[PDB]
Amino acid sequence: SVLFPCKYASSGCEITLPHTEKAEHEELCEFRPYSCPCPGASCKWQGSLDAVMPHLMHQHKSITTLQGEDIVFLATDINLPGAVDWVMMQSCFGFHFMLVLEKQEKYDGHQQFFAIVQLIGTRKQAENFAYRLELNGHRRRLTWEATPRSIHEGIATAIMNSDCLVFDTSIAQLFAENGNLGINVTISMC
Amino acid sequence: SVLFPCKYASSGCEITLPHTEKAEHEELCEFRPYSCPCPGASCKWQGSLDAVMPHLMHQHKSITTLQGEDIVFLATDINLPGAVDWVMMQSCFGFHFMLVLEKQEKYDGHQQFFAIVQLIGTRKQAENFAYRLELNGHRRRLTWEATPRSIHEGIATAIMNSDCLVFDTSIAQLFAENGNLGINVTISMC
Ligand SMILES: [Zn+2]
Ligand SMILES: [Zn+2]
Ligand SMILES: [Zn+2]
Ligand SMILES: [Zn+2]
Ligand SMILES: [Zn+2]
Ligand SMILES: [Zn+2]
Repeated sequence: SVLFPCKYASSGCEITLPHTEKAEHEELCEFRPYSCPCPGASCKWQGSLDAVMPHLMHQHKSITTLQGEDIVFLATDINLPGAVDWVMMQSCFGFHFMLVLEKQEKYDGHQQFFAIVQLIGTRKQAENFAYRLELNGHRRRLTWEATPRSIHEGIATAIMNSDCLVFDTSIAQLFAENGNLGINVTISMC
Repeated sequence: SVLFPCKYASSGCEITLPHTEKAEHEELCEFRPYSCPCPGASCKWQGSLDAVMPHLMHQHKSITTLQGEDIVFLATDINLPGAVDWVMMQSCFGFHFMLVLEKQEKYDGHQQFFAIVQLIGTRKQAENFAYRLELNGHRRRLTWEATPRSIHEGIATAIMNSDCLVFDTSIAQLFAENGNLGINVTISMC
């Protein structure tokens, strides 16, 4: 009956729990310092939820932004050497959703593409939405529907487990035109 | 004049025309002998369009036949070290559509899956349909929609170019249950 751990009370975590449920509570605690949602270990920034957007606008380059729950993101030069990440912020339902398209080079001889959507918010908040990604081509269509992850959790684990849209260089050429790739992104509430 | 003969003219094409252009007509000839539409290169059977189905029933008992334009194919034992092909025949709209799921590692160590549907008929008849493949899971869906290939063309090219549904062991892990994988297959007339 002794409540004591939780290393986040300082950040406003007015909660006290037993030592048996410490390790688990912390990983998914609400008051755990959010990391920079941008792909890449380049930005070491850390801070609170409400500090995220400001961090992205002021201390990061100009990211493309689109209004609406149904839009089309154009990832240009998907073949360009050096290209590895495409980021776009989607504003709808009073929230901001980050779309990330990552191109990873694999040792076994191929280049994979990972597209996923992250909500600039909490896990319980993310659970209320659903996103759909579409690659539309001539008489062809590749679609991925799933629940957006919260930036708290990150995109890394999901990408590691292929829990997102996964395609590759060859699939990307099938849908691309003039070296550019259009990705339909649709977000909806449950 | 001196008209170049079609090698398949014996079957039923009195359409004898010069080499130059018309020689390319053979590739799209309505009377070319059809090879066995089964995955791989093992079976050397040859024959007319009207003989394909009886051949599959006679030589390939491992085919799972099903009725309807909206079915669910259950590919059992996807993780097994010996699984490589899963074939299912779908009968609808007066035709037969062959679903093939191939497990192959183009890249070393990386097991990938290729799912595609081919019509037992001419490519022109194929042009009149469209198919949809779905991997349905808990709060997630992977869908592929495209035009079915004609058995005359084959599968080899689509798979090499990734013009079909492409996933791997990891992605399968998100959908499979009890070692089995359910694939929704819907066929519709254009
Ligand atoms: Zn806490
Ligand atoms: Zn940052
Ligand atoms: Zn086009
Ligand atoms: Zn001919
Ligand atoms: Zn055969
Ligand atoms: Zn690989």
